[PDB]
Amino acid sequence: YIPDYKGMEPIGANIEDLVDYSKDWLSRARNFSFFEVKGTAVFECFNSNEANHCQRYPMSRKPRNFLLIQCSLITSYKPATTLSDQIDSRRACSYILNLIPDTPASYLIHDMAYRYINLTREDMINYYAPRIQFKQTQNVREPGTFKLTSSMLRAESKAMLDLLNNQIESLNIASHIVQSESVSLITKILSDLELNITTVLDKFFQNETQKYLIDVLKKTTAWHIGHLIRDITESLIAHSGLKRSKYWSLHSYNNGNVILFILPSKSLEVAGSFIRFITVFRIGPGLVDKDNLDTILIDGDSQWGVSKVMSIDLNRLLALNIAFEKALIATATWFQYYTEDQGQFPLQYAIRSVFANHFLLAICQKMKLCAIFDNLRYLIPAVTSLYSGFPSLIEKLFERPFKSSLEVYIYYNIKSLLVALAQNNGVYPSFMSRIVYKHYRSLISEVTTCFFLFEKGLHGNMNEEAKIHLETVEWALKFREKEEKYGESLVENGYMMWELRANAELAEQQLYCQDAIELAAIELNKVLATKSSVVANSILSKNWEEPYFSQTRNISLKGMSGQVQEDGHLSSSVTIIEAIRYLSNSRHNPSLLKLYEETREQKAMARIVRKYQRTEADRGFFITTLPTRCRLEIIEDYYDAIAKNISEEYISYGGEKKILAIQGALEKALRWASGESFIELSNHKFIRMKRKLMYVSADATKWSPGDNSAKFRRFTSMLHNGLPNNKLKNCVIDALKQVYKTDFFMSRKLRNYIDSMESLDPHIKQFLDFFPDGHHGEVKGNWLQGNLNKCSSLFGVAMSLLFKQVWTNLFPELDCFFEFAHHSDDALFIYGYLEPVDDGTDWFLFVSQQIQAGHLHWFSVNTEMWKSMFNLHEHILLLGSIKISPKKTTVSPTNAEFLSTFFEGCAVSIPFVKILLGSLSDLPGLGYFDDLAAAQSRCVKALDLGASPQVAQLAVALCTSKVERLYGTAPGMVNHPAAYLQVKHTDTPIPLGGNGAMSIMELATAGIGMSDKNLLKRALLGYSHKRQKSMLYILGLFKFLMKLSDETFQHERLGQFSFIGKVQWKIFTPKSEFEFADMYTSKFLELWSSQHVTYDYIIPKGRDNLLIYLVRKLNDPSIVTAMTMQSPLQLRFRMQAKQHMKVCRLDGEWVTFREVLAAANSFAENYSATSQDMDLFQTLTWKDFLNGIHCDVIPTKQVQRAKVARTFTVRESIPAVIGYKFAVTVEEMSDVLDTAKFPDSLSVDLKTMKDGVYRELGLDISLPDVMKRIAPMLYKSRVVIVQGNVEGTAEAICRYWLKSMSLVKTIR
RNA sequence: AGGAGUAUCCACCGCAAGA
RNA sequence: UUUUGCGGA
RNA sequence: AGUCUACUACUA
RNA sequence: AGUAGUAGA
RNA sequence: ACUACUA
Ligand SMILES: [Mg+2]
Repeated sequence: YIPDYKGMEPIGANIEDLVDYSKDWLSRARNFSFFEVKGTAVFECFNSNEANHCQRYPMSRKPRNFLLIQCSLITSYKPATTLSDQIDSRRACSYILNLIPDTPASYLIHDMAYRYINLTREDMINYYAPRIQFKQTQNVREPGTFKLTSSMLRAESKAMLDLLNNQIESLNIASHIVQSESVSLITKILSDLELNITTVLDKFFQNETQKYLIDVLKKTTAWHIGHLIRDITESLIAHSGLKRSKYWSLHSYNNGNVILFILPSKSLEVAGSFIRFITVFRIGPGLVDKDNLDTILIDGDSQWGVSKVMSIDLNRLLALNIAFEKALIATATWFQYYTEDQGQFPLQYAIRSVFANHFLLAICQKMKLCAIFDNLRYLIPAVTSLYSGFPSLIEKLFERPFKSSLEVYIYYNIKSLLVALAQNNGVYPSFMSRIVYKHYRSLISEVTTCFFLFEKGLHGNMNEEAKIHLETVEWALKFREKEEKYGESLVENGYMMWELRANAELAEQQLYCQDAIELAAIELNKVLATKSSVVANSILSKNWEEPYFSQTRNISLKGMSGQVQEDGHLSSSVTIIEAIRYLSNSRHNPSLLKLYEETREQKAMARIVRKYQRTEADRGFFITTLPTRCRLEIIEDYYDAIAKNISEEYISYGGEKKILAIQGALEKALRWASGESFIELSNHKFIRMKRKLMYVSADATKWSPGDNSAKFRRFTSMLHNGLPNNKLKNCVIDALKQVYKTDFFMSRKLRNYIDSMESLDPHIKQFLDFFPDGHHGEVKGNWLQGNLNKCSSLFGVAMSLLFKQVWTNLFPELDCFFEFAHHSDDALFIYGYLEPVDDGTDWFLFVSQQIQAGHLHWFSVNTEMWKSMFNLHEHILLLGSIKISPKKTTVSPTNAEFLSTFFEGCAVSIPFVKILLGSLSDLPGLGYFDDLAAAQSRCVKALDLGASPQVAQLAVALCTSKVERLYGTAPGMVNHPAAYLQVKHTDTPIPLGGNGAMSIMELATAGIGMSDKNLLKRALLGYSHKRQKSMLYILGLFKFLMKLSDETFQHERLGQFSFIGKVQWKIFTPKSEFEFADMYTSKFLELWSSQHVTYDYIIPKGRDNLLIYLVRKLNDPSIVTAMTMQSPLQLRFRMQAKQHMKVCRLDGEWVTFREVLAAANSFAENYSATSQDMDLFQTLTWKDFLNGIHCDVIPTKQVQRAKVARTFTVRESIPAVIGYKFAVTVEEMSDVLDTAKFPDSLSVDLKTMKDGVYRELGLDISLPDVMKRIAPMLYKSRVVIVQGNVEGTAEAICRYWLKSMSLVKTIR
């Protein structure tokens, strides 16, 4: 039953009125929103901003720090070993007890070194001892720490403690003294970092990346200093645990030259913590800025630079731990981009310099530098394009205090690069090296690489927790000023065309023209009414009568907001928690429409929370309560069903199929430009006009904040759908009316922050005055970011189509190709303008005749008519309250940017660096296989977006190395299988500490799971043809794995579970600490799950069962883990605990991975072939193409061309038929028919499961336990960036990858 | 002494004894 | 308010 | 630490 | 289907 | 929660 709500009634809008208004608008002269990019213009902007910047911030004489960890290296760095640490620590204490301290941060260092050196032999055993092999000492109370009482500190040493436990300024960048001294300092640091310290791919990578990047880089001090900072950060991470951070610690590296004195500090496990330490080092080539050193002690002409007490956040500490890995990935990406750009291998100097710059950026994890880089990814598109908002973007570049010599150096390099880029409008000077590029894609990829070298969240704890609110507040106030000025009815119901003509200031953001909105809906209807039947089928497909809280979105773990608490703030709860609350407080499971009926009068409460980004300004997103979610879900379902049917709307596309859609749009764009347009004169003369394209990489200034939800109300009421009634349309209009006003709550952090201030600044006072109650405030028309993405995107497409119709009406003589692609706010406008093919004596005469006849709008179309189209569009969109951004919107004849992917003509390029640098993120500590599979599969995505197979293989190697280093499993560590097993590392099953198929092409095409099967087959052949001991040992290892699994295939093919082998780690998952977890006793959940086995695969559609199902979900250990607010260190500690601690299940007891490996070795030594286990192996046994392929290296330089995106069908409802298999009850049957897309043929797809399993594994899935095991394997098309010549089939992509194994060489 | 900043923030919590 | 000793984050 | 759009792994 | 990771708006 | 042969 769809309710009867108010339906808005047509205004009778006529395109004639809008085309007449557009004629009047284009008749006059319009100031272009953008400025032409000229070298003189950019240089003058830089000079004027330099002159003005001296007054912005108080002058700074002393530059602040830029290096989080300072250290120097003169000899090759051997990475730390426990023996080397203790030898180097003793040597370093002997070194630095000779020096004479002067500063308190030198006396503390000397007094901690003297304490450490006075630790007994027993102290040195527990020191550097694993936690399981550690004892209390009364001087070494933790594995890597030692006590240091104040009783053991000099008078000045305790003064350093007093400073720690007891006014923004900018360097004068206008002066040449600072721009010389700061650049000279970094040029000395970078040059020191550049100093040299005294499968098919495995071969190709060895000759290409290793000989030309990882080897060239291997000798530099940047490489060894990166290893030294890995070991420093490993010590700091080891010191940041809850119990180890209370005490001090001394560690040393590079034969005692580098010493790390980790002071007591708050454990990084808890938030708002910093790992305070002092690093002392002999002054030499490296990350040293002697102006920012605490001391430089002298002894025998030797300089010992004592660094300041550097407090480092957990995010920054983990950044510095992967600083070498991030720098190496960035340099490999730059290396590949250089190879594609110039066709030549980068020179040694260029690679060393770019690695030094990348490593300095990875070390200097500063939000100031991160912000400047964030502005440079906007500045480079601005100063490269034809017209852009480069003056305003450069103004943004100077709205920052340059407080450190790196920011001054980075700014100076930015200024030089931007001025040089504006000279040409190919050639593209590099930001990190001297070599100039040829493709803008390489430069933009380079600067995005620099930007992504800064980890997300490098912002202030509360400085940027407040800044998210102000951006929302002002537009919630600008709306109020707009409402007061225009009457609160013009703003909400919308102004008419005659009002706009009378005022002409109404064409402003947050104000929408009613006639324009209706006409945009009409132009969208011109497409919709063609497929009205499909539109109606799509709308009624959505979950309108299907129950709420049965869709995964309404029961997910994503946070939502509850109600206003007694404190007055908005309660921060989980989506599932609110689902369970409403289900408990209701006697039935409501549908979407019924829940909207019951929850339409509540207000759309909301709360904003920071999405921890790397942007200069953190973009916090809103969290909506349950009624707001149901309103927005009604609107988004309606406008996703409607939007899926039109092609110029892109948020409705699927993932990377948006890239294919925009690629096809651009292909048709240059297809139209491939021609000469003809204008028909009264004499019938055909003026020939050269068709040209202008790509506007449009960005919307404050799309969600500063818009009007009300524009959609007249949109929905006029957007036609094939539905007979207007019942659903009226419901959607009502929902849009209910999302007009929002209760914007500021976070508890911000409220306590403001409530902990002695005085309130005037701008803070203005910000707080927005909320009338201390916490709540009113937001009008500003639909929260991302909540109406579908609806707003479709509205933008409609307004662009309306402008297209208006332009067609205005100039029917000119055939102009028009292609708009709105995703949500990012948009790409291709405007086809007919430039006069000659000097234009005819064209100018024709335009003059048109103007004289009465078409005054033709003044606009003579010179550069694309400007006229963009102006008219920027206006039409403004009539729909859409402001194309003056800055971050760039027009260009050739280059375009959409969805953070850069197009050049027919070519596309997505920067895969983000995937590669993001592949070094946290891991699931499930186990060694789960962690190795996650690490190795994160780079396959990059291989798809453009990554070179080597650069992806190198990333896989780095990820695998990190994962091993957290799990032993490294050669010469503790859990290395080769120590206890009798096979090589490559010939070891992944569960038993195996690297597996490290090759990316196997992981890209086959999968990680197939490495165990690929091993089994590789064993089976060895035990089927040669009958050697190695493959028999491998089979014994696999059989031991199955013995651990305790699953039984019994008679060949006729058993209980399907297995390949696994190991069971001691996963400690606590009990749920949430409100709706004790409602039903866990025993009741046990009986309920054992009876209703169908619901393990389909969400129940009845409130009575759904309550029990959701209570069970709250008690799921994985779900409990996902909602306990853990930290990335406790995760790292948990992975590392699987090195020495009793974390593995062997037999019936918990043993270490050492003992599991030993038991596996014993079993595989004693294993004997039963001729039935071989039958099991045959069943358990895309890789055919990979093992049967070969390539020939032609002596010719590899050619590079346009890159496109193509689909990839690697493998040929899946989770609901199993529910029908166990469907025993009437309610379960109803739920399984509701969940199934086509319930009629359920058994038809069940018989395929019976036949498919019997064909492959020969198992009787009719048994309950058997079917549950085959479900995970039953459940298991991507989109890749290839070259233009490559075909869109599965094998062609692999052929291209094989051809791309080399980088400067050719492969046939 | 750091991190963050033309938004006041983080940089350790409790206990018992002694000065 | 400093320290010492004991625990927790 | 949200909404969509996905991709990749891993788990019943 | 659930989690983890990543990317885009 | 570490310190291996560290891609
Ligand atoms: Mg854009």
